[PDB]
Amino acid sequence: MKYGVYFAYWEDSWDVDFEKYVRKVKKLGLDILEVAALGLVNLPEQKLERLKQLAEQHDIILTAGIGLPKEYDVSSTDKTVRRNGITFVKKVMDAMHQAGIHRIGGTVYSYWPVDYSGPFDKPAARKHSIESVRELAEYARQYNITLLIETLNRFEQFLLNDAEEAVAYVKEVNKPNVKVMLDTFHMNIEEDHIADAIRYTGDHLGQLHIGEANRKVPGKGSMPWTEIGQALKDIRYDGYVVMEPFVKTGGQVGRDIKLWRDLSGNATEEQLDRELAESLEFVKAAFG
Repeated sequence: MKYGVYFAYWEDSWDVDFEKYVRKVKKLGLDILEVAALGLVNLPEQKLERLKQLAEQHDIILTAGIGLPKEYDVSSTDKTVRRNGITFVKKVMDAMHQAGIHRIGGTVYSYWPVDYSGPFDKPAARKHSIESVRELAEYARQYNITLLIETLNRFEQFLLNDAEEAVAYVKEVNKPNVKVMLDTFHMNIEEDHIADAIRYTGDHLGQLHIGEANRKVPGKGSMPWTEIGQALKDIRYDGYVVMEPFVKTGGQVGRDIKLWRDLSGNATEEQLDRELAESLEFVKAAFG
């Protein structure tokens, strides 16, 4: 298994420089850095190449996270919006290729965060989503890119809220480079039992995001880490485990995560480094 962290752990916005995090993640003994697709898509070619070279130099695997905004809703019944979203994701994949990034995960199949103030049509959004994802899966092939379909809690999305819906959705898409991404934060809200959801997903599981129920670093909460560790052994998961802790309130990241109090005790960059190092040791012990 390979362990990583989302750069956003340390930041207040999605669109920042990533180069610093490649060295840092290697220093901390991690295998993977996950960066925001948003911070790649208009990055100059010079900087996409520099990022690729830094990852090679440090032997770090780079992955990309995305939440498509309303304007790029690939699940929209509005054809103009749908096509705008597809074009935007193709552009994201063009940039991914130059940075040497092969995996894109998150809400790449609809928009995030969902706005429930207006009405929606789950059935119609779903079939548009599947056709959009098949087309993006086909475009991805030329770059050996894999799409990771994130299962989200009801408050952030309406399409895929549990492992059952996500597995059914991905089976129907029926593409080898389209897999399910599970997330302890989201599973904690929607599943009867977190370990059983992982077991159910089995061969469909392309990536696991991990954090506590309130998105603190593993070890600070009551997530059943040993059971999760056992479930991953049960499906012989040899894939990527990416820590996705959010403990900072006030920024664009704070607002989109909806964190309205500090959970870091005003932790400095250095303090967040040490806690993540301890968290990683804890998770690896918990996973054997």
